[PDB]
Amino acid sequence: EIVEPEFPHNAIEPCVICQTRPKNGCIVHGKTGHLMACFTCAKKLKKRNKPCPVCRQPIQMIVLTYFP
Amino acid sequence: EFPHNAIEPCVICQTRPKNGCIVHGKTGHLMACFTCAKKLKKRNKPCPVCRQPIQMIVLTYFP
Ligand SMILES: [Cl-]
Ligand SMILES: [Zn+2]
Ligand SMILES: [Zn+2]
Ligand SMILES: [Zn+2]
Ligand SMILES: [Zn+2]
Repeated sequence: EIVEPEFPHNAIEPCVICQTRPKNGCIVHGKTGHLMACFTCAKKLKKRNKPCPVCRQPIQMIVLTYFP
Repeated sequence: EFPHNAIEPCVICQTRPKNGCIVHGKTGHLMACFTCAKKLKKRNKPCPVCRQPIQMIVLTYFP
């Protein structure tokens, strides 16, 4: 029963799809977003009309996310 | 270069995790918590980092 912690300890782990690139492709649906994939992989999900893998909501857009 | 900055606390309040992504155009700057970022959007203040107008706040999760 893995509940995510308060702070995003896994933010530095690689994209869960390609397993090499940083998590910078935020999958946005409504006012929430799941950030577990890189921009390239997340764009491919939307291009191929696939839903967000985590919550299964339709993907409205991918936001290229920076962490300044 | 992986986002180690993402694990630091909200730049504005220093006590909450960075889950308020500030969207502008097709990009987002994630450095503030949702509460602080929403206060900025409600007051039509710009992104703290790049000072561009805020399109929306995305409540962000790291699953
Ligand atoms: Cl300001
Ligand atoms: Zn990827
Ligand atoms: Zn989702
Ligand atoms: Zn804050
Ligand atoms: Zn910005």
